[PDB]
Amino acid sequence: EKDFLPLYFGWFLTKKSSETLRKAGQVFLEELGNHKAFKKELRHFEKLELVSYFGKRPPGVLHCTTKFCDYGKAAGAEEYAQQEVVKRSYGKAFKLSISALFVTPKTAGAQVVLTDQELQLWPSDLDKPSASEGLPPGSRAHVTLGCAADVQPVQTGLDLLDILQQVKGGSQGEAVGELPRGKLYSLGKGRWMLSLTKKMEVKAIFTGYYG
Ligand SMILES: Nc1ncnc2c1ncn2[C@@H]1O[C@H](CO)[C@@H](O)[C@H]1OP(=O)(O)S
Ligand SMILES: [Cl-]
Repeated sequence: EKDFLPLYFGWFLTKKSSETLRKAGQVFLEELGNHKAFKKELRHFEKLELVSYFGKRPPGVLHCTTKFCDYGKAAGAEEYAQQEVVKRSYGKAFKLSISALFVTPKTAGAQVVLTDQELQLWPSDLDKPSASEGLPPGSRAHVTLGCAADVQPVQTGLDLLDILQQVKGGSQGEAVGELPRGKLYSLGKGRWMLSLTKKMEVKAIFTGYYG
């Protein structure tokens, strides 16, 4: 008999923070979908309700996933789960810093900027890691807000990596506009980023989800 691991580890936002971020995300999607610059790109295909477009949303509490384990069937699962830092941090409260919200034609999410301590909990063996894309470790860290109907797991992280590639190289450009919470950037190809004037800090508990 082998101990059967979680579906995935991550930081699970407290009820309060989760609700707070969920609303922020919804307002962002509502505001963005109504923004002149977005509609203009959109009509470059009327008005699209982004909340409906990104219809597959996390049903339970929002979270920032570290290692997907699939109960042990995922590669590197047992190795990740038996890490000292993971055991020590299990059930521990953290604050996750959210610096931006983004959308693409596939996903809507929040960019997480992990601390070095929290970075110790970040998987060392992701299938498509930041390092493979010239970005610092843990840059893929995120809270998914919503996904298009046929968008599979993990896409949100990949999408963030791609967006962070656009800002790194400089493709950020001038803000095309501004929403109450910050400056809005068009990265082209349906990619949009709201750079928060004030970083959002969410309380979350690091633990394992079993489904
Ligand atoms: N390879 C993967 N397969 C499934 N989920 C993954 C994988 N990698 C990371 N995840 C994450 O595990 C959670 C539940 O699936 C989700 O949060 C996945 O990432 P998300 O961007 O939120 S869709
Ligand atoms: Cl990464």
